[PDB]
Amino acid sequence: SVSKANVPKIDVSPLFGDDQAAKMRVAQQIDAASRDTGFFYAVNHGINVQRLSQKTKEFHMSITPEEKWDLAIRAYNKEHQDQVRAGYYLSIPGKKAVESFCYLNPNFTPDHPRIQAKTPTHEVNVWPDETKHPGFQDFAEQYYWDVFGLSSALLKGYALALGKEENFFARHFKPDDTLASVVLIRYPYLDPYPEAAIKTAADGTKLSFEWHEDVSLITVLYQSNVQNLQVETAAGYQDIEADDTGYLINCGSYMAHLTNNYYKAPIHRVKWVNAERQSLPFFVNLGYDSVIDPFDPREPNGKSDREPLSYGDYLQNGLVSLINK
Ligand SMILES: CC(C)[C@@H](NC(=O)[C@H](CCS)NC(=O)CCC[C@H](N)C(=O)O)C(=O)O
Ligand SMILES: [Fe+3]
Repeated sequence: SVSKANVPKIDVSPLFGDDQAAKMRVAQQIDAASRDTGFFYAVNHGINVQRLSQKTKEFHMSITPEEKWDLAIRAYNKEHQDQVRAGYYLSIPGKKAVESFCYLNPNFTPDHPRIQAKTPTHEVNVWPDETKHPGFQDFAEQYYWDVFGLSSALLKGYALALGKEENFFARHFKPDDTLASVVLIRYPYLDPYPEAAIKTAADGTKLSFEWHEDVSLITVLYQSNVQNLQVETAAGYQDIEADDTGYLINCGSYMAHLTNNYYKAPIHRVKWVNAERQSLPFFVNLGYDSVIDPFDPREPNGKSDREPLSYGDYLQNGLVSLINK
């Protein structure tokens, strides 16, 4: 059977402060994890994840079929042609077990210049009725900002890890324009669990989601304490232990591009588990026009033979391709 992946726990609390040497020692740990399996748990992160999980559970267990149609993305509801990313992603009982709710930057309001321009990947969030879900929109928008703050701190650590000044990524990660998304994913318990909703890997492993690299700079994930993720390493697929106190962090393919695969986007997949659980990723995206020149921390002159790629181009192309795969 399957070995346990090396997923260290890194105390990231110095990244919120002003002790520079202590931040360097965190950066080394991020470097090491990023060069090894590509995953680590951020601990001492400051976020109230238990309240996050409670508020999200109160949403998932009270939303009704009627509300799901009314919030649905265009893949499920042809009336909602402006909803490509943000909204409800329905289950299909008997066929597709997972369901989810995605929201974007709360600053993408009707008056935002990118919303006025109808720029791809920018949308105005949709929310359920306040009287049916009291406090949920306020909680969810505040969560966005709480995990944005953690993510900014982690990006300082990645920058220092790569030999850069600490604002190297974070200067492109701004409240007014970030393309970052939160997804509130419900994986259900079902008896019987329909086989059509279970995928099978080439090695026989039963899956809910097939192998992929993330479409992100980094991914900052809170999950229930139910083991399910696997990472491909040179030793094969290895189990990522659960830890519902920490945030599980990994690089996405934009980081791999920027660093010339020095920090790889690890390939991972989601095992099928018949359990009622949550998976709450924050996909750390930059702004639409953000471009960082690619570099290589293994080469003496730092030069890379990769071409600069705007984050908007990356993200549009990536979200489609992941849907296709
Ligand atoms: C680990 C993976 C299997 C898990 N989260 C992801 O990495 C996957 C990748 C393809 S679904 N999720 C997604 O990328 C979908 C949400 C993106 C969101 N709609 C956005 O546009 O910002 C998932 O969707 O199950
Ligand atoms: Fe993923």
